Amino acid sequence: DTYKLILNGXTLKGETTTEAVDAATAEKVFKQYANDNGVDGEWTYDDATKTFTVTE
Repeated sequence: DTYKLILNGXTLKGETTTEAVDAATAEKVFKQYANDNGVDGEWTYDDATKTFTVTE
C-alpha cells in the first residue's frame, strides 16, 4: 500500500511517499529518510490514512 510522510523542518517542508508491505516497514524507510535529510523531532502516525508526519 501507499504510505505518506509529511516533513516540516521549519524553513524546509515537503511530502514523500513509499510503497510498503506494512506500516512498520514504511516507518523504517521514512525514519531513515528524515535522518538523511536533517529533519529530527516529533513523530505522528495516522493508520487510517497511512500518513506519518515528522516535525523538527
